[PDB]
Amino acid sequence: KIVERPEDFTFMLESAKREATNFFKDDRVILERYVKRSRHIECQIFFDKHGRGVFFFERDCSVQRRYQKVLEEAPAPHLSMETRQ
Amino acid sequence: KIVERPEDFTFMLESAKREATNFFKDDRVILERYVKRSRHIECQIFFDKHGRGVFFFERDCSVQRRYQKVLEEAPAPHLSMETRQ
Repeated sequence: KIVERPEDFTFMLESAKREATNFFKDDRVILERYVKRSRHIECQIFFDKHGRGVFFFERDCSVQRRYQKVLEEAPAPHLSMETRQ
Repeated sequence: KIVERPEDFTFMLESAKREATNFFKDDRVILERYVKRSRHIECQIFFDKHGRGVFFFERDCSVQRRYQKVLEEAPAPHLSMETRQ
């Protein structure tokens, strides 16, 4: 129900119980954090066999259709240096 | 009342009317955007008299006591390059 508002106690249980109808499946319910927006990041890394390595620069794969990569950018635009670190 | 929740119509008017009590002043009320957090920024600039100039780097003055400057940092840490531009 896109219930991003905390202090919700009379609608979440009603929503779950109406979900259980016609979609009983297993009565077990799992709770997680809900994120409104999503942008994919993927840093690169490298390691020898003598205990020494160094991470490469980040990357972005926001654009993808049907789980197929389309176009990507190695420098994640709008990414603070400190974060990169 | 720190009313950051939109779709508020039965509490904002009650809050304003209870504010008017013992603090009538003028009945005119002004509405603005409310920001939860504040951090001060101040960019520098330079201009000749022959129509040509160039902005210097940003700055930060977050730390101040009783409107008195205490400690400041020219490179605003955690500031994306694009924003600087």
